[PDB]
Amino acid sequence: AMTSLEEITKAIMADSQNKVFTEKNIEPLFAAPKTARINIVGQAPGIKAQESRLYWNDKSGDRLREWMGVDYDTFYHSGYFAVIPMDFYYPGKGKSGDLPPRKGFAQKWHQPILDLLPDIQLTILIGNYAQKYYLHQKSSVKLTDTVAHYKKYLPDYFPLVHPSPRNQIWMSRHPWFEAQVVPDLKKIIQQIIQSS
Repeated sequence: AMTSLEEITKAIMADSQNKVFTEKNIEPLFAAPKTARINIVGQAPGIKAQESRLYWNDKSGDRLREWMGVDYDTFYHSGYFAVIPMDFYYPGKGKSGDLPPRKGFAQKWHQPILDLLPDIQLTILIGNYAQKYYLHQKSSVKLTDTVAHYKKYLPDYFPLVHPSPRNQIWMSRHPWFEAQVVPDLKKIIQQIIQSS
């Protein structure tokens, strides 16, 4: 049934939810190498990732790799990273940036994909949509609170804020993120990459 990545991809494409995308030759975008040990869950691709078929290949991603303590080559080519965001399609242009990931999309497709990733040791939850879903939180739970007590969700999950330029002021107001949280992220990732 839903037991290979190709079968899952075909099912996503066939879902009437995605008919506009399928009729424009836009496939769902997700990175699920069977060797993956770390799953990064963010929001959704923008138009540029929709075209490149790569996540994080931008300044935001450069900052995230710096946080994680991995270089560009290791991130894209080690085979240890999965990227399975809350929507696999670009949701469209809103007033400030992209519109949000579509409600109900992860509920459909994430688990069958994760069932084909047996080596995942850590799932990194970037931003509100990813955290509220995987941590089963009401929308009124505060992002800053979740990240400040990140150890609550370990070993399975590590919540982060987005490595966006707009968050630079947030980081200045919360130096404990760069001082304590990010160093522990690096430590945990190194143990996982060196593991087995």
